[PDB]
Amino acid sequence: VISYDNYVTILDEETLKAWIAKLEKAPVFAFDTETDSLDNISANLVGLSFAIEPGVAAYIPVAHDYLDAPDQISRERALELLKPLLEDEKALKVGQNLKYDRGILANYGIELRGIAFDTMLESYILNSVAGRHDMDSLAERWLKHKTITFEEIAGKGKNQLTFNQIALEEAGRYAAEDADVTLQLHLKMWPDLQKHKGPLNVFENIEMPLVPVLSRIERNGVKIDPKVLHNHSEELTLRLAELEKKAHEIADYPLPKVILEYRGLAKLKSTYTDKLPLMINPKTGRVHTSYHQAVTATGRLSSTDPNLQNIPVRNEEGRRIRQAFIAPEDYVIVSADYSQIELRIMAHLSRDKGLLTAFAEGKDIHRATAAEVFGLPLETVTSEQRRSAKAINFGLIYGMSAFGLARQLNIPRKEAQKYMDLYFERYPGVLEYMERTRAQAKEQGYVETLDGRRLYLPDIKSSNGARRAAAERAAINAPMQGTAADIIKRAMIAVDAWLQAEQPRVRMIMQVHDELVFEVHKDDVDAVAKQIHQLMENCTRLDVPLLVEVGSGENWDQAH
Repeated sequence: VISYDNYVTILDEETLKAWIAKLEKAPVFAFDTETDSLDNISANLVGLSFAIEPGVAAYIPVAHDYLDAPDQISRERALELLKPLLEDEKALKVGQNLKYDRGILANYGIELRGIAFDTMLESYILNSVAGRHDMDSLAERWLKHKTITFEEIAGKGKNQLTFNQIALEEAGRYAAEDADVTLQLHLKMWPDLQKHKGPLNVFENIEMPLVPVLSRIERNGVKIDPKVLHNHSEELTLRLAELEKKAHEIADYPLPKVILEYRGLAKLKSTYTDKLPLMINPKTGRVHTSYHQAVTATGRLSSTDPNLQNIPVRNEEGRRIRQAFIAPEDYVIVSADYSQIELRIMAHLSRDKGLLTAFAEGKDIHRATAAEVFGLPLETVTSEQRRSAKAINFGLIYGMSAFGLARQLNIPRKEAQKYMDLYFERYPGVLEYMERTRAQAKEQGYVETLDGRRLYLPDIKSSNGARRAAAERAAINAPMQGTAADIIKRAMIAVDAWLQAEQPRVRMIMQVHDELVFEVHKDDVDAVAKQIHQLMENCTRLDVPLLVEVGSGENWDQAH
C-alpha cells in the first residue's frame, strides 16, 4: 500500500527550514495545498506538500483541528517561512491544477510565481482525447499506480469529513503522495512534450501562462442582480400558465407555435432563472464560474456551474438573462468580441482570395458569398439569399455533410448540392483545404491548429464504422475551432499582462464563446476599450484577418 514510513509529516520549524533549504536548491519541486473546501475563495489552507525527488515528499499540517490534534506549525508562520520561496519566479514548481493552489495562496496575500508545469495540462496538450486528465487517471496510465482517493481518507456522502478533521498521518499519506505522483508524472511527460515543437509551443506559451489568469477570472466573479432574475422567474411562471391555457383553448399552425414556446421558456426558467441567484458566494456577493481548461477536444475553455455558453445568445428571453449581469457602481460592462473568427480563419486556411477579399474590403461575408455564388450585384442580394449563403458558410465550419444544408435550410433537395458545388466553383480554396485536411487526418492520425495544437482522430481509419465519417468532419472542423481557441487564449494572456503591469480600473470577469467581458470604470472606458481592441487584434496571430467589435453598457446585454 503506502503509509506512515514513506513520507514525513513536518511538525516543527527546524525540520521545515531544513526542507526549505533543499527546496531552494532543487531544479523543480512538486507543490500541493490541502484545504477544507472546494470553493477556492472560502477554502481554508489546512496543510501543504512538496516533493523534491521521486519518493522524497513531506506534508506540513498547519490547521488540523480535530480532537486532541497534535501541535503543528501555525498557518501564519509556515506561510511566512514559505512565502519568499513560493513567490520566487525563478523557483519552478510542478503541480496538478495549479489554478486551484494559486487561488488558495491568494487568499493569504501570496502571489504564486514559479508556475512552470501543470501535469493536467501536460497530459492535455499531449493528446486531448486520451482520457480523463485528472491525477488519479494519469497515475494509472503513466505510472500504473493506484492513488489514495480523497473519499478513502474522508468518506463519502453527507458524512464525509473535511481535511482538517482527518488524522495527521492519514492526511500526510494522501497529501505527500499527491506531491510525489505529480512529480513522477512530470518526469515521464515532459521529455515527450519536448519531442514536438508544435505541442510544446502551445503548452509553454498558451496553456501554461493562462493558469494564473483563469484563477484571476474565476476569483473576480460576475456581479448578478437576483431581483431581476426573480421578476423574470415570476413572469415566466405566469407565461407558462397562459401558454398552457392557449393550447387548451385550441382543443402557419398556431398550436405547434405555443407548445414550442412553452418548452423553450420552461427549460430556460429552470436552467437559468431559478439556479443563477442561488449561485452567489456569500463572501464576495458574486457568482464565480468554473472554467475547465483541459476538457474539450479542441482546446476551447468550457465553463460549468454558470455554463455561460448555454444561455441563449439570440432569443429575447436570453437577452433578459444577459441583463442580470450587472456592472458595479460607476463601472460599466465592456464586451470585446471577435467577429466571424472561424469564418476568417477558414478564409486563411482555405487560402481563398475571394473570402480573403470580402473580409479585407469590409463586406458582410454572407452577402458577398451569396452575391458570388448566385452571381448578383452585392446591393440586390435578398434576405433569402443571405440566409442561404449563411447556411452554406456555417455548414462548412462544422464540416456538415451536404444534406445538412437541406435540413438547416429545411426546404431543397439536390438544389442544395447545386449550391455546394457552385460555392466550390467560386471558392475552390475551401475544398482544396477540405481535401488536404482529410488527407493528413488519414495519413498522420491527427490534425493541427495554426499554433501546433493537435487533435488526434483515432477513428479516421476506422474499418467502416459508418459514422466513422464523424472523424472526417472533426478532421475539417478542429483546425478552425482550435485556432479560434488558441487566439482567444493568447488574447486573454496578453490582456491580463497589461492589466497586471499598468493596473487600470478594469477586471476581466468572464470569457464566453469568442468574447471577453470586463468591468471597467465609467471614466476609463474610452481608453480601456482602445487598448483592449488593439491588444486583441495585434498581439495574437497576425496571419488571420482579425476584427474585434468592442461594446460597453450598464449590463452585459447592453454591452453585447
